[PDB]
Amino acid sequence: YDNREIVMKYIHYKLSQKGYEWSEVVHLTLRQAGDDFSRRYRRDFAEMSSQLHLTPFTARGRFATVVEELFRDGVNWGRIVAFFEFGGVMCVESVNREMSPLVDNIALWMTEYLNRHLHTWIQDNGGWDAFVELYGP
Ligand SMILES: CC1(C)CCC(CN2CCN(c3ccc(C(=O)NS(=O)(=O)c4ccc(NCC5CCOCC5)c([N+](=O)[O-])c4)c(Oc4cc5ccnc-5n(COP(=O)(O)O)c4)c3)CC2)=C(c2ccc(Cl)cc2)C1
Repeated sequence: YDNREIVMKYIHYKLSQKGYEWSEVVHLTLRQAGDDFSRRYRRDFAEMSSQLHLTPFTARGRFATVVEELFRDGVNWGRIVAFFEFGGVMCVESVNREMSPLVDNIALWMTEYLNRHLHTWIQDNGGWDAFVELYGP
């Protein structure tokens, strides 16, 4: 599994499902899990999208701050879905505010975070195959 491909497909999904412009079972499962997360956590989304103040200079710090807090008490599959959903929220708020070049930077930051911070937990917990076994078709 390629974390970059996982990230790229997810962001492309988040943007196109909202009218913006920019192995398959893993992508499909993540789409379903993330759509479920956004239906169940609507109030957390509205608060994040409204409170999140972004500029090309502070975007990485904003991303890093939220993601550290999300994973502070440990990693679980639910928290990883929330990480992709948070990444999607940043991408949508970046396009909304005409800072669209930030989308490519967010994809890079999400890819590095998966490869350097989440990779250990993912493999120790069965890999993406285990996520598909728990929540997929
Ligand atoms: C950190 C901040 C600064 C502050 C707080 C926030 C908000 N905050 C909201 C709560 N949240 C967590 C954390 C952990 C779990 C958990 O251990 N899930 S889990 O591992 O037990 C688990 C069960 C089910 C599923 N899939 C089930 C579906 C069913 C339909 O088919 C597809 C699979 C998963 N999973 O990984 O897929 C996995 C969790 O529970 C879920 C996860 C889900 C993820 C998806 N749905 C799911 N449901 C909803 O399920 P329930 O009905 O059981 O409530 C509940 C929610 C953390 C983040 C911040 C913020 C972040 C992002 C944005 Cl965009 C905006 C703000 C930022």
